[PDB]
Amino acid sequence: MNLKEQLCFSLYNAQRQVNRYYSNKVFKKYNLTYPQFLVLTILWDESPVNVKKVVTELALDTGTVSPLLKRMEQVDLIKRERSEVDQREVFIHLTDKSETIRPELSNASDKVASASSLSQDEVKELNRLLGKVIHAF
Amino acid sequence: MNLKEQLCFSLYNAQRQVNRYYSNKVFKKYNLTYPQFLVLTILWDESPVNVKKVVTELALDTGTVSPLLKRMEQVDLIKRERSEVDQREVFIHLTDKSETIRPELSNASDKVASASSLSQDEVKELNRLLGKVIHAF
Repeated sequence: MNLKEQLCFSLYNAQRQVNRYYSNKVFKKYNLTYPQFLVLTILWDESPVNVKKVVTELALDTGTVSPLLKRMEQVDLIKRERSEVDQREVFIHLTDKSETIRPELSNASDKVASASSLSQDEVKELNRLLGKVIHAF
Repeated sequence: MNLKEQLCFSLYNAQRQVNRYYSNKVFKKYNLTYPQFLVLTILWDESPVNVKKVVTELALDTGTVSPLLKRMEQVDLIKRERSEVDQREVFIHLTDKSETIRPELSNASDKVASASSLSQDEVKELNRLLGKVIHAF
């Protein structure tokens, strides 16, 4: 069969590739992991943010979020803060270390698009199709 | 910003989702992992195959293949065979256990496409765009 025609292989590999790249080009210089990277991405866009947003923007399950963020805190990448008004609410803050990394990975979703000869219309459609895959369940 | 517009998030999540689904719907019934699944996918299409093909169809690095296949062997999912003609050549065979799973996951790349309301043309383009992302480096 044609595996280029196999979405299962296409998705797996696309992501796999993009992670591979970044893992070498940057992640190691700072000891990051793709998801951690995504979190910072969210934080670089929004100074302090509610943990619930991280859980939303990523395929996070129960008690998978808390751990991830705990690790990032241990490594001074983010600072967590629990509300005094409702103690089950938690916010996330950028740290200076994570503020530093900003210039290196903030442009990411495009270093990609450019390195993939993807047009403005193509990217919009890719994200569109991927969207369908995402909510597909 | 719009994260739906963020390829980085789109790719990550798409795959993440598709794996999530299958991990629950099937993988557990047999104790599989996405890549292992991909390998079987290749084997279901080709009775015995050269390990080099697995390394090719997946983003496999050095000594990442050997381990993966070793595990699959330990669990009677595949049977490895080393050539007597050139001892660094190795072939992979389906086992009865893995032959059994065939009906459950052989259709996969489409259970997906269908569950994602993706047309024949859309799928072709998704795979196409993803292709660009893949060789993007």
